[PDB]
Parts: sequence; C-alpha cells; structure tokens
Amino acid sequence: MGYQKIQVPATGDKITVNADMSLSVPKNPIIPFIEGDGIGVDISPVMIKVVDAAVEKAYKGERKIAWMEVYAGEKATQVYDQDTWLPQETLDAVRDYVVSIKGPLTTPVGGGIRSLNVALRQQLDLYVCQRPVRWFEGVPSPVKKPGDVDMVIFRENSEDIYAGVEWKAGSPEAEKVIKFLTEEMGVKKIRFTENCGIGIKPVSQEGTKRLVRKALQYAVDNDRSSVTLVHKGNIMKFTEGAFKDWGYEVARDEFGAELLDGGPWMQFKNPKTGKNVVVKDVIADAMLQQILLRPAEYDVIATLNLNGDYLSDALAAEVGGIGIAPGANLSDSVAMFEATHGTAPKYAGQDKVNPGSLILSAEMMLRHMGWTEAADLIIKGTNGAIAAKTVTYDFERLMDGATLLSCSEFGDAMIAKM
Amino acid sequence: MGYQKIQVPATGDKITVNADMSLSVPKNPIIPFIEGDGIGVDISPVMIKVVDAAVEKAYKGERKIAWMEVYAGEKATQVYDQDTWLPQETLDAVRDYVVSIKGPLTTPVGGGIRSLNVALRQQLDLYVCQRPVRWFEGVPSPVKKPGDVDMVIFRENSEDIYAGVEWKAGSPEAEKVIKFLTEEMGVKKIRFTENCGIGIKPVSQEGTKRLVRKALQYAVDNDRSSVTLVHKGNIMKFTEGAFKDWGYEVARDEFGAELLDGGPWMQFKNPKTGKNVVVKDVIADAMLQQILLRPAEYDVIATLNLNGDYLSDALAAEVGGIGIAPGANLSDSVAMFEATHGTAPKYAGQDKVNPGSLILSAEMMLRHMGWTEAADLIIKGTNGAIAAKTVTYDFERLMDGATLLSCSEFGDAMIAKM
Repeated sequence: MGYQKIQVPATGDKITVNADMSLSVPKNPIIPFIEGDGIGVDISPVMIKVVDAAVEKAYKGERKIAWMEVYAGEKATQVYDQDTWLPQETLDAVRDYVVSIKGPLTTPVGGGIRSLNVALRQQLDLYVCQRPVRWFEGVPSPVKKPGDVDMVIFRENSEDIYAGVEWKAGSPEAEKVIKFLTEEMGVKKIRFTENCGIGIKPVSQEGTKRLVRKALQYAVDNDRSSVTLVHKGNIMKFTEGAFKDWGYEVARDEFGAELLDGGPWMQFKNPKTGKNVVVKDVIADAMLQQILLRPAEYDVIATLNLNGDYLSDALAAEVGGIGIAPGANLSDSVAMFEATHGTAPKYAGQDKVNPGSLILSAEMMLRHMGWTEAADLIIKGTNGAIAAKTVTYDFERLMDGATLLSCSEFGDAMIAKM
Repeated sequence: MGYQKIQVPATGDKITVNADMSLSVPKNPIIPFIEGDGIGVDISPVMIKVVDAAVEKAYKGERKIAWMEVYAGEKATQVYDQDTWLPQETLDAVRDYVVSIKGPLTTPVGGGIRSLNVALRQQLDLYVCQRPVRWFEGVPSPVKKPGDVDMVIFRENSEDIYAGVEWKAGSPEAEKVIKFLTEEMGVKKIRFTENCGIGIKPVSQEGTKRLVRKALQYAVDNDRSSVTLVHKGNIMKFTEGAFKDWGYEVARDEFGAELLDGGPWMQFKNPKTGKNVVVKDVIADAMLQQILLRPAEYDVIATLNLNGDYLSDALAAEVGGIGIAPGANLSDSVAMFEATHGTAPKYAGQDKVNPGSLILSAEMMLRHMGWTEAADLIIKGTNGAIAAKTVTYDFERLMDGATLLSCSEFGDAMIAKM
C-alpha cells in the first residue's frame, strides 16, 4: 500500500511473474523509474526519450512504455517526510511492478549507511548483480583486440566479505572474537593476534545456488555458449571452493548437466534452442589473465561478490567502458536496472555528463523484457554515435577529431543512428 | 650452526645484519642457493654464470660471489635421508646467510603444509612477497603500450584469508562459530545461516606496518617516484581500511611524510635524492583499471595478500611476462629469491625452459645487496637478447622471425650483450 504519491498510468498495465519466473510482458507495461539525484535530472529524461525512440522504431506504436515515476533519495525527502529517504511506497511500487530503472542516488548524511543502493538491495533482497561488458566501435581501448570481450558477469551481492561483519583492531569486540577463535576453535595460522582487525566471509548454499540458478537460466534464455564459475577455491576450500561445488550441483540438478568426458567441467544442451552450453570453472587470479589473453573463450560468468567486483571493473577498463557501465540488481523476480556512476552534483542540470550508462542499462531492461529488437536498436544507435565520434565530454577527451555533444544531444545522436 | 652435508666456501665471507636494519655486504659474499626440483637443473647453472658475468663485468674483479649449495626438495632426499624433503640444516644456512636464491619446488600436496615453499615462508617468517614487473622490448603483449608498466608489487603473504582459517559448511564447527557469531556477537548481516562456510580475514597492525615499512624503504633505497597503498577499504574499514591508515602512519613515523595539496595522499623525501616522493592510495578494484589506463603513474605498490595476488597476475599478463616473472620472499632480514613458475616435470633436464624468471629474480638479489650496477647489467642483457630476437621456445613460438635458443645458450646470449 501507500498509493498516495504514485500516479499510476491509466493506459498502463502490469508486468507479471509466473512459474519458472518467466515473464509475461504486455505491450503497454508500466515501468517505475527513479530520476536519481544530482545529474539524474539530465540522464533519465534522455534515457526515457532514447528508449521511447527505440521501442517506437522496432514495433511502430504496437508497444509503448507507461513511464511511472517513483521517488527515492533526496527527491523522496522533498516529496515524503525528511526522514523517508527511502519510502515504503517506492518499494511496493518496484515489487508490484517487476521491472524498473533508476539513476544515481545521494547518500543520506551520516547514519548507519554509506549508500542508498545498498538499502534497496537489503530491503528487496537483491542478490544478483548483472553487469554486461562489451566493446563499442570507436571507443578508445588500451588493448589490441577489445572486440573479443562479450561477457555477462553474474555477481552475488548478499554474501561474502562485503556483508560488513567486521570488528576494529584493538577493540574489545575483536578480542572476544579472536580469543574465542584461538581458545575454543583451536584457530592457528594467524600470525599476529594483537591489534588485529577481523572480518567474516560467509558463503551459503542458498545464496550460492540462487545466483548460479539465475546465471544458468540467462544462458538459456539468451542462447549463450558457456557459464564459468570463477573462484579462488584452491586456497579457500569451504567458501569459494564450496561456491564452485554448489554451482556445479545446480547445473547437474536443475538443468541436466552431465560430466564432459570426465569433468571437471560439465555441459548441457539448451532446452529451447538445442545449442551446447558449457559449465566450466576458472581460478579467480587466473581469470584476470584470461580476460586479457583469451577473452573470446568466455561468455557468462558466475562468481562471488569480491571476485565479480574486481573482474567487472577490469573488463570495463579493458573495453574503455568504465563511464558507460550498464548494471542490474535482481531478486527472485524484482529486477532493478541502474547507472553505475555517482551523482556528480557539480554538473547537475547542466546537460553535460554521459547518459550512456543509464541508456545501456535500459538496453538490459528491454533485453530482459523480451523486447530484443528494441534493445538491438539501442546497441546500433550506440555504435553509430560513437563511431561517428559525436560523444559527450568524457569520450571527447580521449578521441582525436571528435565532436563535443551535450547529454541530450548525444541521445538524439543515438536516435538518429538506430 | 649446522655443518653435515654443506660445504662452506673457503674464499667466502658472511653477510650480517646490524642496527638501522642495514645490510652489510662484503667484497666476497656467501649466497646459499637451492637448485630446485624438475627444471631446476636447467636454470640454476645458467643463472650462476650470468650473475658471475654481471658481478665481474660490472665490478672489475672487485666483487665475486661464493656460491654455497644448500639442499631442499627431491635432491635433499637423496643427499640426506629419503624422508627429509626439507633439512633443518638448510634453514640454518638461509637464516645465517640472509640472502639466498631458489629454484622451483613441487607444490600440490594439501597437508597442513600445502607446499614446500609455504614451509619455507612459514618457518622463516617470510612476510613480504616482492614481484617487480616491466616490459622487455619485443615481447608479445595484449596491450597497446606495454612499456608503460614499470612497477614493484609488495604483497603481504603471512596474513589475510590466505592464512587458511576456514570451516566447512554444514559442519559442527561452522554451526559453532555461527551460533557464536549470531547469538553472542549480535551478527544479523548474514543472509543464510544454514549450510554456510565461514572464513576469517585477519589484518593486523604489525603485519601491515612491516610490509609497508619494507615497501617504503625499497622506495628510498632504489629512488622510486611513489608508493601506492592498494586497499579495498571503502567497504572493509577495519581490515583493508585499517591497512590503509596503518600504511599512512608508517610514512609519518619512520619516513617523515606530510600531507600535500589538502590530502588525502602524502609526500616525504628520500635522504638519497631529495626528489619529492609520493605516498598515495587507490581502491583495489579501481587499481585493476588504473594499471590498464594510467600504469605510468605507479611505481612501488604495497598491498594485502589477496589484492597483491590478483594485482601481480594482471600485470604479468599485461606485459606478456607470465613465464618470466621474478619473485622474492623477504623477512625483517632473511631474503630468499626464487623462480615463480612451476617445476615443469615433463621438461626436466632437457635444457628448454626459459631461465628469465630465475635470472631476473637474481637481478633483485643484486639490487637488494646494493650492487645496483651488476643488477642493471642483467636488465641491459635481458632487453638486448629479447630485442635481438634470441629467445627460448616459449617466446619463439609467439614471435615472427624469431631465433630458437636453448636455456643455456640464452644465458650466454645475455652475457654477450651486457
């Protein structure tokens, strides 16, 4: 409930969730969107227009998005009470309406928080962190063959050392944990027990299997070639090692994966395309080498929080796509797509920053709704504008003979290329 | 004090450690060396000659190394009892003679010692893992400008998750630590309490400062432009974040660093040059991007175990130097330089593999003894041979118009161009 600030589109309808979490998407769906703080005023209108253009050229009016504006961050406090940085009404709107997109958000001053995005993650139980990575023709890249990178990283976001369970060194909290470890557990292998900060790395079967289960289903829902379990399990047998083993179980149990000629890898055939998927694993630090030497050999990646973070950032720099990084945070059904950059307060409203991040994360949204034809138009429009060197300042700094475009202008350049 | 199977050089002298942590290097130092198993027979003799050539060519007879052979690994089982893969006498020679060089050793076995190298690092208090990385002219690289990489990574290797403090999921020990964490510590940030593997991440003050200290002094003993503390502290304030702050403390404490241009970074000045050194910090996942985009702005790196592992692997692939990676493990005084690749059993004794790894780790040894000129001769000879296209099989197969050389001849090719 809380239907007092959301103005539900009249010509809109709801996206719905059925068995297998498949999605029935009407041609006039309601998509909640959060404008985002700071430069959110700039990129979100451009996004809506670019998406509206792409949907409009692919289907010619048959399909159309009923944009509904929900509120979060500093705007929600000016729309809600000053205490409601994150309205329950907003959360109901994202839960009742499966799909939604959001821009960057300010962090509330002080408090037990350093991000509002984490507040949404915690409160909606968003445990997958999707981050596709590819090269766009014309983007300056530091590697000789950036076009060989075409991966989707599925990163767990509820577990691992990022949970935040940690205690300061030299603190009574730490000593009670440290001595408990050395007294009752027989913990050795610690080199310095005094003035020692401690952290906990939890990796469960549920949190592990619901990630790989999402990563595998994306491999068949999009007809991808392989799924890789990235892990540092040879040194952490029971967390990252347990992640791998649990990951291999899901493939065997819930997708019909057989041992490929004796393992350690597995493979099954897509039930809806007949193509041979592969389920393999790679050691984390080795993976960082592989993406430089043989990136063409990897497609979908399933990994833990820390590994996914380091791996996605490395790939982003590899394709010169740091500033245009698409991203999505998923639950069992809820799917929230986001721009990965900050709010950039100093440029707010000035129509300068790059909307590519939010635009491409919107391409994920369309891809996730089955509207792959509209999504391809966003990709084509992206390749077009960048190849033409009509880009925002961030790219113009790195190109020779480039044309500076504003945020809205760059969006229009995309629309003209699709 | 042991003297059973070891023959002390007659013309040898001993390296000593005095106050001020300085290293006393005489005119004829004694260097223990382990030949290493497998392909150790190939690279170690080639190394000894190349070092001998550099020492006497750099210094016209003034200096010469008295090579003393200590035993470890398989050969230690034939010269000693066949059960003593690691003689206690060997450790005495490395501790009394702080400097020493080492070949590859067999690793797999997963006993409470996962390798023989860990037995050395644990029984010798080796807490620094030095790995210089640079590009050599002509080496095939996956990046456009490999020459911009010229870094030295200081990686802690005694602490962090790599300690091995972990408990299996669904195990009474796990439930015992969990039910202790969730009940007595009030931990609620864990998402799945059942079937959950746990690991402990310890980062102490002493273990942190003795790395950053050895990292800072290397910056002054070799006049490197800056030292960067790589950390994931924005999410782990009490472990990685505490590593950051502790690292900045050392700068104020034992090197005289004061803030610059409003911080957060810092600057001091070596008493050897007076040129303005910089002590900065970068977030780990951002660092993986920086080494691809702006590698020219980083020189010496001090970081944690896991980060250092990922960072060194990324740089190695970046310069095409995976197979020729020099490495050293250091203590307060004990310094053991080693080849970083495996034993390559199939290739043992056949005089094929690349000795660049052991040769370049010997360049560190010379650099560490103050013999910077002899160390430079090995570098000059390395660029020459590689630029000259006289290379071993590993490089020959990836180059066009390349000359196949064996291991021993490649060593001679270096000497002929220093």
